[PDB]
Order: sequence, then C-alpha cells, then structure tokens
Amino acid sequence: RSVFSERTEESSAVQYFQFYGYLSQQQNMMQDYVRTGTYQRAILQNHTDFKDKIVLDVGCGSGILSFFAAQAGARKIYAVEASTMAQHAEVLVKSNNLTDRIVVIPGKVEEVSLPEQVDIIISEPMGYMLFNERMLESYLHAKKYLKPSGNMFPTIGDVHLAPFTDEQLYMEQFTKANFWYQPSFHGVDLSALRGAAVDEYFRQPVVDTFDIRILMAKSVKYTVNFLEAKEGDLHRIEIPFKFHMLHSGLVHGLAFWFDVAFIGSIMTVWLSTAPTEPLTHWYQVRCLFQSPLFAKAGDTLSGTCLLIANKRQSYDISIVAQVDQTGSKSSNLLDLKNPFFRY
Amino acid sequence: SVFSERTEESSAVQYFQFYGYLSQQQNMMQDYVRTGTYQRAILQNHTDFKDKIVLDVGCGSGILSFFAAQAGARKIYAVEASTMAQHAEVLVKSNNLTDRIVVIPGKVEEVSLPEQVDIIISEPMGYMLFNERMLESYLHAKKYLKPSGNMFPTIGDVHLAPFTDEQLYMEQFTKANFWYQPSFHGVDLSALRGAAVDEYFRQPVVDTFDIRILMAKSVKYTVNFLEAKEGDLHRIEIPFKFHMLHSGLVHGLAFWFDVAFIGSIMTVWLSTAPTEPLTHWYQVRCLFQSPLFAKAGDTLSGTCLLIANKRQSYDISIVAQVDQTGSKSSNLLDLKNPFFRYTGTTPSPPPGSHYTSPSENM
Amino acid sequence: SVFSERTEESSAVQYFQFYGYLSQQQNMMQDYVRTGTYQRAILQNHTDFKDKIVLDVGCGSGILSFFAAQAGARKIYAVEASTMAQHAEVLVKSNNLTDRIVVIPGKVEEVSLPEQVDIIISEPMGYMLFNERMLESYLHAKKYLKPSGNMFPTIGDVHLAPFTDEQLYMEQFTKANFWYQPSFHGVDLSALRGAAVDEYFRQPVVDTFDIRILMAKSVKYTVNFLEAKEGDLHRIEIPFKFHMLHSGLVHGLAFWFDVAFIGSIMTVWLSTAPTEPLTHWYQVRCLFQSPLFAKAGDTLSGTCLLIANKRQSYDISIVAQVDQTGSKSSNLLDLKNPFFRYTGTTPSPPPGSHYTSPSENM
Amino acid sequence: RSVFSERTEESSAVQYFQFYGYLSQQQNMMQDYVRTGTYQRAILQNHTDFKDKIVLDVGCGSGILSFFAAQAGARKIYAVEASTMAQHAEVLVKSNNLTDRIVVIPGKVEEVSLPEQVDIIISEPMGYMLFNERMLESYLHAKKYLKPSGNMFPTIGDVHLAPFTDEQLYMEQFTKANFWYQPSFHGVDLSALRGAAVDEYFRQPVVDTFDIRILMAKSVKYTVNFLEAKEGDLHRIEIPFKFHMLHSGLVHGLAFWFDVAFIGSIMTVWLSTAPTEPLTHWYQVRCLFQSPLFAKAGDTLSGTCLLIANKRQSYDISIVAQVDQTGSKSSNLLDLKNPFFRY
Ligand SMILES: COC(=O)c1cc(O)c2cc(NC(=O)NCCCNC(=N)NC[C@H]3O[C@@H](n4cnc5c(N)ncnc54)[C@H](O)[C@@H]3O)ccc2c1
Ligand SMILES: COC(=O)c1cc(O)c2cc(NC(=O)NCCCNC(=N)NC[C@H]3O[C@@H](n4cnc5c(N)ncnc54)[C@H](O)[C@@H]3O)ccc2c1
Ligand SMILES: COC(=O)c1cc(O)c2cc(NC(=O)NCCCNC(=N)NC[C@H]3O[C@@H](n4cnc5c(N)ncnc54)[C@H](O)[C@@H]3O)ccc2c1
Ligand SMILES: COC(=O)c1cc(O)c2cc(NC(=O)NCCCNC(=N)NC[C@H]3O[C@@H](n4cnc5c(N)ncnc54)[C@H](O)[C@@H]3O)ccc2c1
Repeated sequence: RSVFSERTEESSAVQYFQFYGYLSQQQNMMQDYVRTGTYQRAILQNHTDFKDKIVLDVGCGSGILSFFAAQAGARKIYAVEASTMAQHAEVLVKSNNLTDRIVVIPGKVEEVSLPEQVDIIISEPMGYMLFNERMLESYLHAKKYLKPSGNMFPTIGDVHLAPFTDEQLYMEQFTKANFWYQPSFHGVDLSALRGAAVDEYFRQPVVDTFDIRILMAKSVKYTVNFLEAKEGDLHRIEIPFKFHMLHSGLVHGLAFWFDVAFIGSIMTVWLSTAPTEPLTHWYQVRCLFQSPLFAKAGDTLSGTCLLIANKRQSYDISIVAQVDQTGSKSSNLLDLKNPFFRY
Repeated sequence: SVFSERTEESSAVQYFQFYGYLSQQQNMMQDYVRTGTYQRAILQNHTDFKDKIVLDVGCGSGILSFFAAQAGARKIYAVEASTMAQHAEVLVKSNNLTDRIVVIPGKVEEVSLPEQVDIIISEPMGYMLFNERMLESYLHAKKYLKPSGNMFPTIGDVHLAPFTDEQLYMEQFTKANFWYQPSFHGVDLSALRGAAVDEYFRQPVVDTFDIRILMAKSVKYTVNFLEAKEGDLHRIEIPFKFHMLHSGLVHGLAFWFDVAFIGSIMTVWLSTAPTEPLTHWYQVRCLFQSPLFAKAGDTLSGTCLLIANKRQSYDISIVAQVDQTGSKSSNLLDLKNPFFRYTGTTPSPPPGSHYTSPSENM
Repeated sequence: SVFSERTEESSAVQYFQFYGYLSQQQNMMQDYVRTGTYQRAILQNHTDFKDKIVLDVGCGSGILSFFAAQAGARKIYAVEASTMAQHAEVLVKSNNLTDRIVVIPGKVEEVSLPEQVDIIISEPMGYMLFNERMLESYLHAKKYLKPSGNMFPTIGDVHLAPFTDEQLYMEQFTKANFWYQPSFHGVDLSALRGAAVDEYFRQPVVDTFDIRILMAKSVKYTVNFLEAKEGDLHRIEIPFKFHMLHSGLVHGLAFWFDVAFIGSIMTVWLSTAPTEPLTHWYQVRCLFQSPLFAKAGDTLSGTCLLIANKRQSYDISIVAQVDQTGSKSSNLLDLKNPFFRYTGTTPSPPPGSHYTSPSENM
Repeated sequence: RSVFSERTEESSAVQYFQFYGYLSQQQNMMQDYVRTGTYQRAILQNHTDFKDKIVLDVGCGSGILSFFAAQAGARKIYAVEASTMAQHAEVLVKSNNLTDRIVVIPGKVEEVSLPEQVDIIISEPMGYMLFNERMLESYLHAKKYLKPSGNMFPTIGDVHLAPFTDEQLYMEQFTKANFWYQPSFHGVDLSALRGAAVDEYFRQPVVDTFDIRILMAKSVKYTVNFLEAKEGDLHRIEIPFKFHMLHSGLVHGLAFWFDVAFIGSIMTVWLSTAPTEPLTHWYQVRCLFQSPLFAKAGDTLSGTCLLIANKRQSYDISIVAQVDQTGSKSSNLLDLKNPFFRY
C-alpha cells in the first residue's frame, strides 16, 4: 500500500537492500573520490544553501552526505536509510558528536514519518544509465517533505547517448553466443537455441569504459529536472534521437552516460560520468545491436529509446534506430537488470 | 510443498532466475572436467541405463538426459524448475528424442512423475558440496526410486584440512582498515572498523591455492545418497582431529569435495580437490578470526557445524583448538555471501618451501 | 669556521659527497628553466659583468662562472667545497679561461680571496628556498663584496598558500594502517600505529599539483640578499592571514619560491611557482595533523616558524586557526627528511571543478 | 676502540642507523612476504632449535624475528638494535605480553654487554650482493656470545655470479654519460670530463631485476659459512671465476644474486634472491663493463672479483675478466655505496 511496495516485487527489494547493507559496498562507493569529493565540494561551496537549514538525506547509507551537510552548517539533518546500514550510520553520528544535528530515521522514505518540512533534499539516487535501480522515484517522492522554495542536490540530470563502433565488443558477444551454434556438443545438437542465446546475450547492457574515438556523432541529451518532475514521469521515458553521422562505418550500438548538476545559490557544480572524464563506479553503458547498421558521414540515424519501468526496480529498454537514407533499421530489447560487467 | 517450507521466496526467485540464463548453462557445460566426467560415468556404465527409466533432477539444458539417452535409456523424466525447462524441450525436439525424454517443468518436490524410475541422475553439488541445498531435492527425489534403484552420483566426500596463508589473513585487515581513519573527508570512520573486520571474516573464500599451504592430511565426511534422508542435511556435524605435519600459523580450514558414480561396470570419480584440475567449484576456505600456532606433531581438533537456513545455504560454525596448548579459535561464516577471490594467476607456493638451493636448480 | 660551527660533520660529509657526483651536476644543468634563466639574467645584464671581478659561491661544474666570462668579466673566483672543484678546473683549462676563472677549492667561509669583488653569483636555493642552509654561505660571502656591489640573485620570495587535497591527507593514514593489524605473522603491531602516523606527517611532501587545490591568494615573505645577515636565517617567522576564496577542508600549506636578478639593464625572475614550468625544486606541501574547515570569506591565520638545525635544514612549526570558528591545528615537520611523491603524471584537478557540463564541452 | 667504531666512519654510521630508525623502512622490509615468511617458517619448522633455548637477535629492528623465536618456544631472547627503532621494539614486546621472554638491549652488538651465552643467533644481515652494509661482520662478531654447540640462522650464504648481455642497459648508461661529450652546452665545452663521467656512471652497480634469458653461462658460486668464518674474513673477499660460455654475444658485465640457508636440526630452508625466484627487496645486482667483451660459445671467461672493505660500511669492488681464447680483457671498479636503482 506504500508507494515503494506497489512498484517493487518483494523479492527484488530484499536483495536490493541486503546489497547496500554490506559495509564493503559502502566502502566501494565512498572510495570513488570523484563521486565523494564532488558531492562534498558542491555542498561546501554552496554553504549558504545549508547554513541553519533543515536537510533530508534520501538513502544516506553510511551517512557520508549528511556529514557534509553538517559541515556546511545545517541545523538539522534527517538521514533516511532502509537497509541495515542505518545502524552503522547511527554509530558514526554518535562517534562524531553530531547526535544533536543528524537524526537517522530507519526505513523507506516512502513509508517513514518525518517531523517537519525541509529546505533542501540531498541524495545519490543515480544508477547505471542514471535510471537503473529506480531510486530517482524515491528521490522525487521525498519532495512531499520539501518546502515550496526548497532546493535539491543534485538538481538536474542529463542522460547522453551517442552511436558507437566497436567491432571487437560486437564479436566478443557474438562469439559467446555462437557456443549454441554447435551441432554435436558432446554429441548433442544445440543449434536450435542459437537464436535464443543471441537474444539473451545482446539484451545485456555492457558496463565498462571506452575511448571517445569510437563515438560516431555528437551526443543527444535528455534532461530530468528533479525540482519539476513527478514520480510518474519515470515510469515511461521516451528519448527520441536524430544523430548526424560524422564518420562512416558500422554503428554497433548506442553508448550512454550521464551528468548531474548541483545548482546552488553560490555556484553550479557538475558531476560527470562521461568517457572523457575520470572513471567512476557508474562507468558508461553501451547497448549493442544484434546486427550493425552501416552509415556514411552526413547520414542521419534516428529513432527512439523507450524505457518502461518494471517491478524488479529496473527498466525494459527498447531501442529502435534507422539510417534514414537507406531505411536500414535495427530494433532491440535490453534487460537493465542483467548487465555484462567487462572492466 | 517441501521446497517452499524450507525456502524463502526471495531466495527461490533469485535462484531460479539465475539458472534460467543460457549463459549460465553454458558456463557449466564448458567445464570439461564436469561435463566429460558425467558423460564418461554414464556411458561407461551403459548397463545401468540400457532400457531403464531415468529421472534427471534439475536437468537445466537437458545435457545429462541426452547422455542417458546415448546410453540406451528407454524413458527419461527431466525435471527443471527454472524457465530453462522450455529451452530443454526445444533441444529434445531438435534432437528427435521426444519419445524418450520428457521435460516436466517444475520443482521435483511438487511435480507428478507417471511412474517409478530405476536411476536418478543430477548435478546437485554447490560450493563445499552442500551450498544451495539442492542435495535435499536430490534426496527428496528418492520417492520415485524403485527399491533396487541407483543414484548418479552415489556418494559425496567433503574434505577439510587446515591451511596457513598469511597473505589471505592479512588481506582482511587491510581492507577493513579503510574505516580506521579519523578524517575521511572530515568524518571519523574508526568506530566501524570492528564491524568491517567481522563482515569480511564471515565470508568463505572461493578460489584455489597451492597444496603446500595445507598442514595436515585432510579429514573426510561422507554422505551416501542411497541411504541419506533429506533431514540429515539440516544439521551437519563434522568433527575433526588433525595431526599436524608442518609447524606454522593455522589461519583456517580448507574445504573441497569428491563425488563417486558407482555403476555396475565401474566407479567414476569427479574430484574438486586442489591436486586435480580446477573446476567451477574451485575450493573453499573459511578463516579463523585468530590464527592458531601449531608445531608438527601437535593435534588440532574441533568441529565444523553446518546449520541450514532458509536462504538455500548454511551458517558455518568452526571451533578449533591446539590440544597441546589449549589455544582456541572460532568463527561464524555465512556461506550465502562468499568472496570470489580467484584471479586466474597460478597459486604461488608458501614461502620457505625450498629445501634445496633454487640457484643450484638453475 | 662559521660553516663548521653550524654544521655537524655527518651532515657536511654526506652533503659535499652528494654534490661531488657529476651525475648530480648534470641533473641541475639539465633543468633548462634553471640554467637558461641564469644564463639570460647574466648575459642580458652584461654591464654588471663587463670587466668586473666576480665571486661564484658553490660553482659546482663552474657553469655560472662560464656565463660570467661570456658576459665579459675580467676575473672570476669560483669557490667550491666538494671534490667537483677539481672537475671545474679541468673545464676551465679545456675552455682556455685559466686567466679569467680561478677555482678556489674549499668552503667560502674558510678560503682566502685575493681581492674584493663587484658581484656575487650563486644558486643557493633549496627546497622551500631555505633548505640545505646554503643561503647563509651566500650571505657570509658578502665579506668579499665591494660596498657598491650586487648579488645575483638579489632577492628571494617564499610563497605560502592553503591547499585542499583529501587524497594526499588520507594517503598518510593508509600507509600507517599497515601497523594497525593484530596478527601480522602472529604479532600485534597496533601499538605503533600512532608513531607511524606521526612520522609520515613530519615529512614535507615534494611534488607538484594543480593550482585549483589552492584556496587563497598566496602570502609572500621576502629576503633581500643585499641587506640580509647570516643570523637572520636561523629563525624565520612567517605570519600569514589568508582570506579564503573557496570553502573546503584545509589540509596544509603549500610552499614555493621566486628569486629575482636585479641588474642595471633589467630584472630577470626564476620562478618555481605551480603556475610556471616545473623545475627540480618542484613545490613543497606541509600537512596539518588535523584539517580545518573554512568557508569562502573566512580568514585563516597563524605563523610558519622555521628554526635552523645542525643537519643543514630546518624544523618547521606551523600553527593555524580559522578565525571565525576558533578551530585550530598545528604540525611539526622535519625539512631534512622530505617525502618525494612526484610520479611524472600531470596533476589531476580537484573534484567539483566543473562549473559547466563536461558532456556539452565535448 | 670498539670493533664497529674502528671499521666505520662516524659520518657513515650516523646516516646508516638513522635510516633504520624510520618505521616506514621497517614496514618496507616487513612487507617483503618472501623475506618475512621464509624467516618465519625456517624458525617454526625447526622449533626444536629454539624450544627452551636462549637466543640472540642481531639488529632486531622492529623485533619481528624475536617474536618468531618466541613463537618457536624460546626461553629468553636478547634483541640487540643500535638504531632508535629499539624503543619501538620495546613497545611491541610490552603490547604482545612477551616482557618475560624478549629483552631488548639497545646498542651495537659489538659494544653491549649480554648476561649469558646463547644457543642460537638469528639475524638478517644481508645487503645488496649479500656483502653491502658490512653487517655480516657484526653477525660474525656476535659469535663471541655463541655456545660451542650453537647454531646460526642463516647458517650459510651463497653468492652467485654469471655474465650477462643487455645492450639496452649498457646504452642507457653510456647515453647518460654522453651528456659530457658536448662541445658547446650553453656555449661551454664539457668534453674534457667525458672520461670522468663514464667512470662515475659505470662504477655504479645496477640494482633491479632481469630475465634469466640474459645470462650467458652457468653461474659461479662463492660460499660463506657463518658458523666457521671470522669477522676478518670479509675485509678482503676474493672470488675467482671461470665461465664456460653457452651462447655467443657481447658480455656487458656480471650479474650477482645470493642465497642463504637456515640449516636446522629438523630441516634446511632456503631463502633465495635469484632472478628465477619472486622478487625481494634485495633485487639482483649487475656490474657493467665500460666496454663489452665478445665471446663465442665454448670460450672461457675468467678472472677475479675482489671486494675490499671500506670505512663507509661498503666495499670497493674490482672486477677483472678476460676471454681466454682472444685475450680480450676488461677491468672495472664499482662503488657499492652509490648504486643505480632502475626498478
Ligand atoms: C546482480 O548482480 C549484477 O550483475 C549487478 C547488477 C546491478 O544492477 C548492479 C548495480 C550496482 N549499482 C551501484 O554501483 N550502485 C552504487 C550507487 C548508488 N548508491 C547509493 N547510495 N544509492 C542507494 C542507497 O539508497 C538507499 N535507498 C534506496 N531506496 C531507498 C528508499 N526508498 N528509502 C531509503 N533508502 C533507500 C539504498 O539502501 C542505498 O543505501 C552495483 C552492482 C550491481 C551488480
Ligand atoms: C551473489 O554473488 C556471489 O557471491 C555468488 C554466490 C553464490 O552462492 C553463487 C552460487 C553459484 N552457483 C553455482 O556454483 N552453480 C554451479 C553449480 C552446479 N549447478 C547447479 N547446482 N544447478 C542446479 C540445477 O538444478 C535446478 N534445480 C534446483 N533445484 C531444483 C528443484 N527443486 N527442481 C528442479 N530443478 C531444480 C536449477 O535451476 C539448475 O538448473 C554461482 C554464483 C554465485 C555467486
Ligand atoms: C635523502 O633523500 C631525500 O629524501 C632527499 C633529501 C634532500 O634534502 C635532498 C636535497 C637535494 N638537493 C637539491 O635540491 N639540490 C638541487 C638544488 C640546487 N643545488 C645546490 N644548492 N647546490 C649548491 C652547490 O654549492 C656548493 N656549496 C655549498 N655550500 C658551499 C660552501 N660553503 N662553499 C662552497 N661551495 C659550497 C655545493 O657543493 C654545490 O656544488 C637533493 C636530493 C635530496 C633528497
Ligand atoms: C643512499 O641512498 C642510496 O642510494 C641507497 C644506497 C643503499 O646502499 C641502500 C641500501 C638499502 N638496503 C636495504 O634494503 N636494507 C634492508 C635489509 C637489511 N635490513 C636489516 N634488518 N638489517 C639491518 C638492521 O640491523 C641493525 N644493525 C646493523 N648493525 C648493527 C649493530 N652493529 N648492532 C645492532 N644493530 C645493528 C640496523 O640498525 C637494522 O635495524 C636500502 C636503501 C639504500 C639506498
């Protein structure tokens, strides 16, 4: 009956919150210096957004973002966390003598009761491709506690997509799938599953990094304004694209990364996962076409990337792309819950 | 059903989703030691299959059922609970075996088989043999076994042995010491250092190693799948008395396992020991929170107790003491969250293994 | 002599052995910023050298004396205390300058010059300008300077500025946490963790960095070598009042230095600032034991006090406080045991330096 | 008047013991797992050599070898250390509750007074090429405290030498020296020092590792038996060699490494720094010829490596080698106190 339980299979929320209950996973996020340090400077450089203000921290984990708000001068910080990591955050609040300013509230931000409205919400809700794990919806849901003049850190998110060429990556996944092309594996004919295997392997998003050299067009941008958007905006996300090809070659898929901006009163600070910037634990994400498209320079590649939210805290992705000049069309389904980590 | 009473839905969902992926089936099939040994065991005991009725528990892609067909089975009931059952059906049709192999989608605890069978085949082994608790489904399946029937595999041997690996032990503290700093971005993390140490030590270590890190002949615990009941695997007590062959710090116990296919014609072994070629079961090591000093000739004794839980795994309790000194150590480990440490690098030998000059051996 | 009273033999032995190596001379000579700038300063002020008498203090290979010859000096007394003096003599003969350059082996505090000189040249700068305490030998040498005379360099500017570098700070604790383990080969090391932390923090860090880690306009302390006495460098007090331009954790103070050659024709600068090309002096950073939080507009104030020691270096005392909050930090550092951290990698910019989208800038 | 002060310039002992007073340097030795673990297993596997015995630890540093003797069962351990690291060893003895068994005695083993004789001496006295730092002499000196039936850990040391070919290493050092070949560096003629520069650069031992492929002959061995040898044996060390060349090519120098053996009652354990074994903090050492020697397979390369001990706790090395068939001779002086670390 709570907003989170309606949209989430229990079997997926159990695994999800158990994963973030491990300190080792908190350490891995924290040790991303670009991630942690960029959050810290966005907050401190905009200290006036926090001085003597009331703060809500959505999914605080170890509580590290709350400690940044305390350093900035916040009067009171409500740090909500649904995993068992809440108990460990409490320990750190006590041992850092911040019991009067940081108040850990265990539970799902959709279900807990907060004693007052807040001036600013902070969170790190971004998954792979920004939208994975569907935590952006909890972040937006928490705006019920936001004063009208309130702010949000991060304030906006920019998804970027660009076609790429990478025949090695394409052949690696085709070669894996071609295991099921065999007619006499230990005397057994597997070939009838060759099609299902290629489908499974290519519905996998490839999570790793790559050189910008492989991008064949200026990137297309899709913006979410966290101040303006509703929770229901993210159940069906439609990203049209029209790429002007700058090189000829085989387009093997679309590469995704994202940027978020902390728009404070004093300055705007950007956190970027772009392939031109230092690597973060979000890497970049590439979706492969089962069959590459040929395009020459000056052609336009157009279509739509439709993300339909599912009950496993992820998205069914549909990418349809066509070379307009030739009508060469590629249509793909990617399962954002079973990625292929290649790094 | 028996399966749902002992399994939280969360665990079963993830479990059968995992085995539904063809990529996962392919990983198991591409373990040649595993797949070749099963094939040899079945075909070299063709008399145990010629014109017999067979039950394949958790058939996955069906590969073990196809081996039973190659051996001459009249009828094979291939039970699979993941969505892989539908892909196995496809393979049965395209291999023209629809009259000999019948795929029955569902849990073996819940489905209806139309007759008793002469032999049950399966690959129910997890890490340390027992992980994933599928051995219970294998034993449960004996309700369909004719009284004279057989099981492939027939018996399972778990082997435990003390090891010394200073690097493995110190690695835990090096990772946890991330939290022992007073100003991580202005925050004092040190109150969590102890909790981080505990978390790492609760993890069984899945990788391989050089056998010279073992300090005593292994101790064997045997399950006979023909005799054993489901209930026997809820609480598994493994007493051990190790007679130390080397002096050093015992940092934990190493686990591996063998299974034997005892056919009418011959007995075939599938071994995951560290002295045999590596398999996708590797080996498992459970660390002691505090190491024990032992000299050669000392005895190291205690109990490994495995208590089944509803997440299809086991809580592991290990208590051990050096009898000559009374020095004692324990540990509790969660077999459900193993740490996969395998790098691909050939395991390096323990320091101080050269009894002759390495410069002369050049 | 003045040199032996202020220098323990142990330090002088190692010091003059080090500069006796031609490999070391070559390293200094191959710093093009250093050697080119000195050459330009001397030649572009040829009137300050044409037919003048010159003293080169610590001439090493003699390279600065050859520049003074190229500028027209009548006579050059080239004093060097290491065994490099004999190699400089060889270069004076093979360059046919025996009538203009005279190499006088020995310490400038102890040797006898046959006449007063019109200008003294030297490269006495160490890390943070003052390290190695050769500036005192440069000033001591003014006993040979005619009253109208000049000094090349003429003045030295030390610049200090607060920096934020979370990684540099956390690195100290990560290294020291080697000792925070209870069973390193069966030994509990943790009682030494505190001593290891202290040892690392007493080390000035010699490497370079991105100027965006600086949080305030630098503060300048000037030595005028024409006016300054030897005794002025035994105790050097540098008060500072920084007006913070960025908010963040101040992890310490960064030091660099400039020198100026003020000739009759022009003033030439040799800068080791982080905004200029890298030199073999790099930059020096002294960490605070505990960082200070400061917001933009706050004032950070305190004193850097350098006390000379007999190991030809300085004990550094740094005290600093954020005035708005009273938050205070100190540190004591031994400039004689710096930590050389330079990797060769271009310094990476502080996180949160992007005020516009990096994905748009593509 | 003490044996150490007679053979050591004070200016060299000051630097030497200050270097080993830093915990960071103790950490670097300790973190050599081959070094530390091989000492620990040599001691524990031979526990009977230690059970209820009296032990002397020469230059114990942090005290880690003493703790190994305590684990083996030693009744009493005298842990001598001349650097300020002695104070830190005391701290560890107290915090490990071994005050009744490990007795730190600050000072030089040549100068301190020990209350009784010992059954076994332990130490890590080996430097680069084994003999650098001249600590083997303190180790041997400490035998005045050794019972007649006593043992020593390590018991023997084997130096190995073998000719090598490595034109890249040779050209790197020649290229550095050729800086001083210039006739107009900023208008100055440096060429007169070209000879002195080559001499300086090539008197440097090269400390790093290398592949066995570069060795041109089976290695020659020189043994020191620590039970038998006197302190004065190491003031003048003469190592003759006669190599049977197994490949043709340029011999650019001699490569040195060493092995030590712990000969206990129960078994012998070897610690090796050979290029075929895992790297240690001793690496290997190569001495270059200013001019390479040509040899063909089947030729013999013969000569002598003479090490004369000096007052800087090091050795003046003289290597003379000749290809017997052609009489091609190379003569070299290497200064073991100023090595070139290439790793
Ligand atoms: C299955 O195995 C795979 O193949 C796999 C698949 C994936 O998609 C993965 C994907 C991986 N992803 C990351 O690398 N992720 C890090 C960045 C985000 N980390 C963060 N701080 N955000 C979440 C926190 O917020 C809390 N939280 C959420 N929702 C609520 C709510 N409603 N109420 C209160 N708290 C809430 C959570 O408990 C956390 O405290 C890794 C590994 C992955 C592995
Ligand atoms: C989370 O990340 C980790 O750290 C982690 C942890 C684990 O415990 C893992 C553990 C990992 N696992 C294996 O090591 N896998 C290989 C061993 C052999 N494979 C096998 N045991 N497959 C059984 C088949 O039998 C079916 N089956 C089961 N029960 C029934 C039933 N009642 N009825 C009908 N069919 C049934 C199943 O669907 C299968 O078709 C991997 C990865 C793992 C990763
Ligand atoms: C231990 O390892 C470390 O961590 C470390 C520590 C240091 O402090 C170092 C420090 C390092 N040093 C430099 O940074 N070096 C370059 C700066 C410019 N070079 C210079 N300052 N050279 C002066 C010349 O002048 C002579 N000279 C001195 N005094 C007198 C006198 N009284 N009479 C006559 N001649 C004299 C000398 O012999 C020289 O011919 C390097 C390496 C260092 C390494
Ligand atoms: C100048 O810069 C360079 O270019 C350079 C040159 C070298 O030759 C180096 C060479 C380097 N070498 C090692 O890498 N060395 C580690 C292995 C040996 N470490 C050990 N444990 N042995 C000594 C201990 O024994 C104590 N000790 C000695 N003599 C006595 C005595 N008489 N009484 C009591 N205690 C004594 C000492 O204080 C120590 O506690 C490194 C760096 C080096 C750097």
